[PDB]
Amino acid sequence: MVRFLDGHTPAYDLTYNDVFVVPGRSDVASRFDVDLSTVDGSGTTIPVVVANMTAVAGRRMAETVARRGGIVVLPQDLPITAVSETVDFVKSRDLVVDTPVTLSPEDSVSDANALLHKRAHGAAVVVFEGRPIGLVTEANCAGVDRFARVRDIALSDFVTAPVGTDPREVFDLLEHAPIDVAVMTAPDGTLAGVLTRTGAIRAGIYTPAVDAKGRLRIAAAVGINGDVGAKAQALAEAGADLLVIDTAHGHQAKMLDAIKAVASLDLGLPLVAGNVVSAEGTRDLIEAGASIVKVGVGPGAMCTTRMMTGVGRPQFSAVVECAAAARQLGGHVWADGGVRHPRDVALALAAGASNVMIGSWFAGTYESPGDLLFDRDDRPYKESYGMASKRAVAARTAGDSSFDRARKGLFEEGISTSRMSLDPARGGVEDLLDHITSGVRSTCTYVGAANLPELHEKVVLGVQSAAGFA
Amino acid sequence: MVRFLDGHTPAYDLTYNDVFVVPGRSDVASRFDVDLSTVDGSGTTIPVVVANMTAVAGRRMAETVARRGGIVVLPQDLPITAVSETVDFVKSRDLVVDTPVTLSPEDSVSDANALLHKRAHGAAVVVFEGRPIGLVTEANCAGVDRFARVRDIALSDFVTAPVGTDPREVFDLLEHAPIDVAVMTAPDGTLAGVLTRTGAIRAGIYTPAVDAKGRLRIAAAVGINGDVGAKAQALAEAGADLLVIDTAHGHQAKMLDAIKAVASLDLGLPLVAGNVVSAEGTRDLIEAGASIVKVGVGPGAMCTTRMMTGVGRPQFSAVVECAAAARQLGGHVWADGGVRHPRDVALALAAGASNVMIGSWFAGTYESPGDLLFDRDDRPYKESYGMASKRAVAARTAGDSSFDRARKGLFEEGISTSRMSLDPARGGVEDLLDHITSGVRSTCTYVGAANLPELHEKVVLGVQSAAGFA
Amino acid sequence: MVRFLDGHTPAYDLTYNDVFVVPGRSDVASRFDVDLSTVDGSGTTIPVVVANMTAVAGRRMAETVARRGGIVVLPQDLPITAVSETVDFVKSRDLVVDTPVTLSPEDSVSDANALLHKRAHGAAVVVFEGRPIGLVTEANCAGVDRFARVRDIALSDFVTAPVGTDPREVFDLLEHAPIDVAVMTAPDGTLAGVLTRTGAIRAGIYTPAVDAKGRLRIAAAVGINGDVGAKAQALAEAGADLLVIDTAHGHQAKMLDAIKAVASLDLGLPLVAGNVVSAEGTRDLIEAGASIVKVGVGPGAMCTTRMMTGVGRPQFSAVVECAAAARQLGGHVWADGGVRHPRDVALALAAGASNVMIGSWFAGTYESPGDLLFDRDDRPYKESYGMASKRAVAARTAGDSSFDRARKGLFEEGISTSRMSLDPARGGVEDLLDHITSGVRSTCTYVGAANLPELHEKVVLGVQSAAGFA
Amino acid sequence: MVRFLDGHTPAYDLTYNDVFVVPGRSDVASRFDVDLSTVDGSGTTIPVVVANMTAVAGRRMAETVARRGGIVVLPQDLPITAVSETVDFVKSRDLVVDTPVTLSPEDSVSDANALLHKRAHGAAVVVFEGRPIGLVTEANCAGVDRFARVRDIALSDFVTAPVGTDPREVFDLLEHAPIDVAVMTAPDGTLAGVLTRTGAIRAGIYTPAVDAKGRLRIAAAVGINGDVGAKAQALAEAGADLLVIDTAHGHQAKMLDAIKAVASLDLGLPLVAGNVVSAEGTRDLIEAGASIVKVGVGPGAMCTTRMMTGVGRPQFSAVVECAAAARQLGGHVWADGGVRHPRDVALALAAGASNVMIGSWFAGTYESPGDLLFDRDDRPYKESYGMASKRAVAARTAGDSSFDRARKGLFEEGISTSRMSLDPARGGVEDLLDHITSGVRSTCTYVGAANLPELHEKVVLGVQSAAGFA
Repeated sequence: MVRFLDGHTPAYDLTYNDVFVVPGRSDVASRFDVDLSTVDGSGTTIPVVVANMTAVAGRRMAETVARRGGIVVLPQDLPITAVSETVDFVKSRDLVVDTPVTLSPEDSVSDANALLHKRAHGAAVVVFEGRPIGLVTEANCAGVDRFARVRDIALSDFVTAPVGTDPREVFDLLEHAPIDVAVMTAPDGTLAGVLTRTGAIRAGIYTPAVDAKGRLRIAAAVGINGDVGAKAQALAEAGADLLVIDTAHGHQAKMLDAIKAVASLDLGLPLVAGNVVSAEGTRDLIEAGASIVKVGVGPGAMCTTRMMTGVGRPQFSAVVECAAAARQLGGHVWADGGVRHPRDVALALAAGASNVMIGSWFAGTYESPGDLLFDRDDRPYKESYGMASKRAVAARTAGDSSFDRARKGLFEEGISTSRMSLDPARGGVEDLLDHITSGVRSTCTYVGAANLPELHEKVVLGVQSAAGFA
Repeated sequence: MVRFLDGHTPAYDLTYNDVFVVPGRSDVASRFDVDLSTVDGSGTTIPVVVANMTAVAGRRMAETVARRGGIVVLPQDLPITAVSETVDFVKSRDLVVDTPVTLSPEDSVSDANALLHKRAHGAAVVVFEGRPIGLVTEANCAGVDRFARVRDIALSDFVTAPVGTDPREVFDLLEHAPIDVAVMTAPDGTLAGVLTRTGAIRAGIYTPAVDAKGRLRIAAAVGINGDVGAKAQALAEAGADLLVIDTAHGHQAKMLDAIKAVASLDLGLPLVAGNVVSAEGTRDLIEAGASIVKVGVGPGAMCTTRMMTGVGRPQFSAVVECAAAARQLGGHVWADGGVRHPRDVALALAAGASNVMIGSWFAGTYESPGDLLFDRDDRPYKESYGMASKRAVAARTAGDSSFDRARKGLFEEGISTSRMSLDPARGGVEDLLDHITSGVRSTCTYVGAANLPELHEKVVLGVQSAAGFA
Repeated sequence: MVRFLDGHTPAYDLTYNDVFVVPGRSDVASRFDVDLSTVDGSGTTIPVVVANMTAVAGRRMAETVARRGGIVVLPQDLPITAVSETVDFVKSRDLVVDTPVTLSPEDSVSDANALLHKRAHGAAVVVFEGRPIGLVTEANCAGVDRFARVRDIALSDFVTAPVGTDPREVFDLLEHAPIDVAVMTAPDGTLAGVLTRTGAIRAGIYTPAVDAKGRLRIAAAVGINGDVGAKAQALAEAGADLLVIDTAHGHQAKMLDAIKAVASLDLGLPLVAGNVVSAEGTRDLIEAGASIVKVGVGPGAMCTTRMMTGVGRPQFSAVVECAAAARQLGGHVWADGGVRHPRDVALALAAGASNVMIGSWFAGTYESPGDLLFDRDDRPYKESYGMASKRAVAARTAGDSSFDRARKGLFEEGISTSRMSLDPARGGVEDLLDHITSGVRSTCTYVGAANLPELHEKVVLGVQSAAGFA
Repeated sequence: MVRFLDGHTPAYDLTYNDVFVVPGRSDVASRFDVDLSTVDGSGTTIPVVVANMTAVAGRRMAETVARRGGIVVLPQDLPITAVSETVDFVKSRDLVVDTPVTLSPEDSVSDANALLHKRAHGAAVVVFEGRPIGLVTEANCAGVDRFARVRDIALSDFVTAPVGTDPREVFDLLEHAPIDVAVMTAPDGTLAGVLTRTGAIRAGIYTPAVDAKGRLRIAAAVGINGDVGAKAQALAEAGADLLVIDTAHGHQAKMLDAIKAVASLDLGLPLVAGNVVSAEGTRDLIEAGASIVKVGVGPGAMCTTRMMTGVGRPQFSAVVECAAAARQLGGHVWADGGVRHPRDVALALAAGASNVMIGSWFAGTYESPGDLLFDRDDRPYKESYGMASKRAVAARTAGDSSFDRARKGLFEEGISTSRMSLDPARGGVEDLLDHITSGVRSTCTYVGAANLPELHEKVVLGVQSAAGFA
């Protein structure tokens, strides 16, 4: 139970802007002494979970996030064949070495430039008959003709190492190298992958989230319509480690029926359901058979949902109430409030959530499946909720005649596309993960907690007026 | 009675920004299962009522809103002959087929272009000896000389159908048509009207608001000065289905006298009176003989009325108090707070109002009586409270000498003209009605209410601080 | 005592933005039935008092405000000879006819143009041997050479009338006149003054504030330093009807001594003292012998005083407390909070103040003593707290050596000059008085009060959160 | 204990924007009757203390602030030799005459121009064989060739006086001088220093803060890592009058150990420790042996610390609680909230703090160690937290291998450089000190306190809503 300062008993619900953490006595000497592992059974070693948004949940996203201890949920409308392919690709990745962008010496320079932005490494490795022959950077290919080929651009001077060497040794090798990328190769000499100098440190900081067979974890979502049981069984057979039953309004008859149908199969996977913002809804979802309840409905005071309907709840009070209700029954809750700062993750963990769902914030990253765009000032940006609308209408395309599609489409708003600018200092999602984990670790050291359960047990909170925001 | 979360007992009055709806358990599968019909005796099938503003309350407005289940109140100062003409025109319209813009082949192309914007259809039908001969669109007439005529512009290729055919068939016919407008014709072959492809769906979604004789409903307002009884009797004889006695300050001796005078005639129509913001005023207006009390005085914290006088009340608390007071006596209340988002309509219905009055928001539509204007960036806009001031001074023109007109005009502010921009995606008022009804239906599904009485009975509300708006 | 809605008991002090008036039952048919006369013994017929600011308190200001029922306080540092001259000039004015700008036919056209802006009439009357010979307008003199004279510009076609004729007749005469100014002349035929067509109505609306001898009233301020008794006696002998002892911090030993010294003389005039924001200070000032207590210290949350020192109080709570304390002893209070909207005057009167002090708001008027300036966009503006600083340092100039002047001047901020733009529709102060009185009368009709005592006795107030300002 | 108005019991923590001071009865005739001396044993005569920030804590800063009664804390990472040199330089300065910028006649004019901005005097004195030969101003050197020398620019007409003359006489001598700088010289005729005409008044207003030997006071900071005892002993031997043990999070085991280690040496100096925001932390720090507790953690609602971690406390409530806790044990507290207006200093003193720490606000001054920069509009500005980052990484440079430096540097944000513009009217820090002391003295006169203890004993405070900030 979250403790509050004496006399702090507001007559209203609290947002993240209404509360602050009071520093306690702390024995935690450094941020590295803090263990961020979660206990909700999701197997993540960091509290960050990536939302099942088409503009965010890519295969590159899944690999990169799972390697650092997070987990990514695949969108519900992805075809089962694509789901199986993505799961196999993710579970075939290495736990330490990142999968690089690779190029044959015959591809156009323009295609190489376009593919260069698909990863945070900033350099591609040219491959010939399965062997690496040179590196190519942005500045190298940028100064050549539009119709030039890769062959006469790559430079053969690059650092290389066998797989399995100590990442500290890779860091030492790259100290004076002109390029921050070392190529790791199998003992057969075939291309195995690349390590960035920062990646060697990250491999020591972050523990990968792996299943019982030592492969990277991944999750998949299901809709509340159709044969939910068959879809859940198919996804479980495809190798998904966790299932999310997602709808805009949990705590309705269809969700209870879907949760019962999925639980009857006894797949043995953790089952996530949401969203709800009340203790009664959390109790109903847990009794129906869900193990984890996803929390959050119309969180913002000026969000689309609340401006359309007036329905919602401030995130902090909802998370507190739902976490208390779930812990009463031995369940766990996920915060799905639309995190935008590390403060939100820290406060959600303090309120009692076991994990935090991050959505459009990760859209503005290289590893997101969307293509890179440039503004008038050539600043890189990506469109959140852009082409993904097609997938939504795909769920309508399988439905009835165009008459019913237009009838259902009458009471629907236009696409809420958003310009997510990429941070030049934090273009890669690993930088955002570093930012968030740094904030959480600092919060734990301020409270004096060695782990998240201690953070929830020992935190003290106070309430501030709006006048401090003037 | 509206229920509030435990401990939510503020020491102040609440606006729409101070409250939110908490989702309950819901059996409502879809938004189409929700019945939006009102019980206040006004006969509307949607809670939307259009305010008696000269810049909004047109005959096109009345027809279009009444066809979709709303109702429009005519301004108080309209002459009785114009009132009778408008009532006859509205009650001669068809319940399904919309009245199109029509042109003879001899009118100038410029006049056709000017008239094209008077409806949301975007195309006019050329008529000769009562028969349709072709369609004309914006792009067709835009590419021709300023002095060209309609004759040599119209194209004879258009879809046509007899009146009374299934709107689904009209939708099917228009699927591959180059123009989204089908011409419906009487069996005699004379022009009967047009259906837009969206109109065919809307005719299945919305039930028209009709009187006992099956004609579209309309209402008219009366002032509190002069012979109120004679004016009310004249308007009732003209065929108005509902009477609104309107003044800026209800709960005064003149309003009580006027309500008594109108009720003494026993016209049998519902009688609306306002505005008041207190339970005592609602009780007085109901006891005087009013059936419906219109609520709202200086709603906004920075409105003209409150900046001039400091008089007003936040809309939510006023609506709650007045609705409780009226339901104690078996009356009903209308919310006249100046709706700007569907959230306001939903919250007004939750507070206990039976209907909602919408004013200047509908000014920026094609069907509004004002003429279209274009900004420097050629964006379409209309002037709210523009030429309508003349009508106001018309009430002064019938009065005393210019000396008294200037004396009374000394303590009066200038005209509060406003630039209401037209939404390119929602240029027609039917799009705004779709927006509002979508918001209300979503609110009902979130609460789990099949109808508005259930919405008022089952809603749960919470209070938020201002800090969430930072 | 101000009544509040049930449960409205805030744990903080209230500003004007925190409160609203709730409309009561009202028998007041029209705004003209409301009597705005004050009972504090100041003799004003409207609650407006003009602050003793050098940039505002001019002789034109005093005449124009006193004619409409207000009163103006002369600055404390004005020399006694100038005070006597201004008092004689004000008390020699006519109660109905305004003193016009007059020109001899030999003055330069440029000087005529410069003097034209000194009054709201917009036209000057050329005088020769004490007789009027023609009118001159802005547009007439604007189209002529920079060195032209008045003689060959004036037009002899103007409306004229004897003094004492009914203002309604003057209104009738001016109805079709090309110029809105009628020249009133004594029976000897000498120039007596002018009436603007609006002035004829204002003369029927507003009752002038006159002393026992039927001359216009005026007040003068004294400082708390030096021989306060001698200065007060000199000002009383000069004919000032009311004395204001003013300092930035009332409720200090020097103020008590000064009030005792002035009261010992038994001049028989009302005595104003301030400022204080506490009941204890009001009691002390009244017991010392003051009849009226001026209320307000650092009213704004971001004013200079509060940003410098953190000292102040919200205006509404201070006025309520001080008015209650003063009425306990039979005194009265003046609100000196820096009015900027008519809402502030209405709320100050509702809280219990008998009069309201208006300062820099009136600076942006023609009748203010400052000269007209024009921005880059040629918009007219005036500098509040501009040259007046000299007068302040004049109080330092009479003091000690330049060493002490610099020593005292070390702990002083720079001049807080402000750009007060003139409203094109309200360039004259009479328009601002009309605005304020219209707001107050509307408030009285909403409450249902025929006079200010009834307004204080019957008003009901509520409290709103800050969320309504989002 | 701070007293609050009746009924003011908020359910939240208060910032400086939430509270105001209510004027009491006051016998303090003038601001000069107020004694600003502190009782915390730091020996300052004004409550201003300068933070140990590299961008602020310079030797010029230390001299100028100590001469006016303040004190400056040297950064923790400054080498001990530089600390000793700075302490000797500060303790060799004169108590009245300021150390001028001096130039030999052979230096380039460009170097003279660059050095001219290092002091607020605005003029340099050319020295030859230890004797003054002329003055040089900005305008003089600005109109000459880029390669010109000082020799042929200096003007020999300057005012001179022997050291020890009455500052009033120096003021009199400078009254009609063309240059506001008088050169004070030893009886041997060698250059001793300069007095600005304002400095002569300031020398009478401000009493210098001096140790038992009559030399200017200075303080030095220590880190919580390494051998804290050895560093403290070295700094005490170097002549530092006060020691500050500083870390971002006080109330942790390492701080308790460091305080115990420093107190065991029994150096006899006052010991400052922070930061904490709770009474428990203050009690722990005092019991460990600290004499003064520095208060403030994440003060702003949108500061970097709170946006990263959600950890902090509003400054007012924290200062009140910590001051009460410390006075219970006979300690004192310093407010380290990031002062930006004199209101903050006054409110911190009212809450119960004995001194106030001022940081980046003083960065935008001539005496700050940073170099002057000019914006596009040639406005002078300085970079707060610019090159100082190097010093931080210097603490990392002495550490482990580059691997550990990068590992620790992963969880660190970029430099928070800020553009601190220099006020043209307040370019020198003495002007800012005058501003702050004027605000504090005005607060004391409003409360009616002759000294800071009376200010804390007699102040009355009220609480305001956020609505006043609209």
